[PDB]
Amino acid sequence: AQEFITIGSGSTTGVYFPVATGIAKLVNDANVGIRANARSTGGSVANINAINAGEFEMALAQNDIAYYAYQGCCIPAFEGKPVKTIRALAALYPEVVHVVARKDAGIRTVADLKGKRVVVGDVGSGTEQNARQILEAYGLTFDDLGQAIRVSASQGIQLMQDKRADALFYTVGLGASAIQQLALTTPIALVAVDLNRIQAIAKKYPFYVGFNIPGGTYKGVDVTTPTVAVQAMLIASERLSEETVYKFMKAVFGNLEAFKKIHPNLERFFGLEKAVKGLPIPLHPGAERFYKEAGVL
Ligand SMILES: N[C@@H](CCC(=O)O)C(=O)O
Repeated sequence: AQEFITIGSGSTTGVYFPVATGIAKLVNDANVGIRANARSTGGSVANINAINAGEFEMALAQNDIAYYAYQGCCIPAFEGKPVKTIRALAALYPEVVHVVARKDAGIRTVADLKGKRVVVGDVGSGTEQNARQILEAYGLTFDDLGQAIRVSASQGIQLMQDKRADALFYTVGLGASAIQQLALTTPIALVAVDLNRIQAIAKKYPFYVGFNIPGGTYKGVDVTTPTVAVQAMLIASERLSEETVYKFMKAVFGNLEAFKKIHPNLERFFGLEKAVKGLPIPLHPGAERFYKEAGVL
């Protein structure tokens, strides 16, 4: 318990939080000199800013946001100043853009969001970035919305449940508690996001891939949902030593069975081979060593 590691995540009812919490517990149980804890946050942007500032040693973040940060481009949060202090540890699972709408709000498509009260994501979230890009693909801006609300997942579904919001965006792994919870109490529907419309701007944002949310994933949503997704990644500060990261990797990913128990998305989508597939930023030296020894690299 000599070296402290705080892992930035997201809303407590998202997927980043339980994954980070599980990862922290697993590394702590390994007794390798690391004392880890997860911290709820606004998401990808907030997490990357925290790692750069030296506040967090690790964090979960979307591959697209990590790329923009490392390159100092593409989104207002990082344009003009690259964040070269972040390194990738592993690609984890697909993060799907969920566009949730109350059935009584007159919303069947993204275009219908015009004049509506929409939760666009949390402050410092990756979700907000995707929402802004997707809305533009449909000819809209936050100003065209009735209200552009930035709150946590728990606050967001509360607004939806009390009818103070009409729709909500959430770039998150399938099965997020926040969405499951909302589906059980409120009549909701998932709005589609056309990949082709997105493809029209794929040159600016190349990380989107087509993704179908299986019918029955959430209560009351029995039809499949055609949308888009990016990739969740575990990242770390370049400042962490190779030895520390290497020990961490063996304690967390070295125990694959234990790791997959952390969340259904890991059991369903995680694999060491895919963990190093199409990474947007450089792997941390400690992770490279782990993957080389595992035969993955
Ligand atoms: N990818 C989302 C967070 C999703 C989650 O918390 O599971 C974001 O960066 O805003």
